[PDB]
Amino acid sequence: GQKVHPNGIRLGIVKPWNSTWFANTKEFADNLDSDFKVRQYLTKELAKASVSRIVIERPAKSIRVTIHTARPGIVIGKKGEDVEKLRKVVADIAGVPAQINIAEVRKPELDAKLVADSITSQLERRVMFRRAMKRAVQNAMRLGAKGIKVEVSGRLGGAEIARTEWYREGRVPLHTLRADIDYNTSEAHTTYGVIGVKVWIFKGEI
RNA sequence: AGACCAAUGCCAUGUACGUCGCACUCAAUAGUCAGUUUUCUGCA
Repeated sequence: GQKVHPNGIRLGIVKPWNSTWFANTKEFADNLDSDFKVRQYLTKELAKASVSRIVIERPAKSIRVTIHTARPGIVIGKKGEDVEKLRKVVADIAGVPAQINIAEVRKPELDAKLVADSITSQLERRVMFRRAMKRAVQNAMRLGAKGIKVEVSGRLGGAEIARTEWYREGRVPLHTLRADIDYNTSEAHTTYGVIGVKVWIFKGEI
């Protein structure tokens, strides 16, 4: 087990943080756990909506949750009853007056959360993994994407030993720190157990 | 160059490699008949 998380080593360099509140030591743990609850809830209740990121920020006793998603229409719905329902329950969880926004992730096959969730969904619909991976690399390289690597792992095809079998195309410069590597990871709970899907997407060199 | 260095339970090893798709709507040509009599009308 030996590679650094390629989001974490780029946190001040190119990648931003998904939480951008300041807090002293008295409320740092409380704000942090409140963020675990709103991302847990808001991740479970938008499983069909293809959600990429949820960014929390707290401007002066009020949360401001931004849902980067690929299907904004299914998040908002017929006149946005679903949004006001979500800020009602996020205001229930965080205990502050909640705002909520939706940022449309166009080009959803270049986002690693959406790619890993895609391949994970296909693996738990019992399709063969080489199609899922290989289709994901092809259609991601089709639109921009100066590199992509996907990597499934663990008891693939229902075996009794676990393999990995990664694929990559293009250039994925993972030790370069100015590389805009969009990396994310999902787990596929199949009837044989968990299958881990990692995906790195190299977008640009700065 | 050219001292000395002995041995290393029992098994089965594997899953596993067989491939795809697209579409679409605009125009001619119902019905309308007739219209007193003439005439100067700048000039070189």
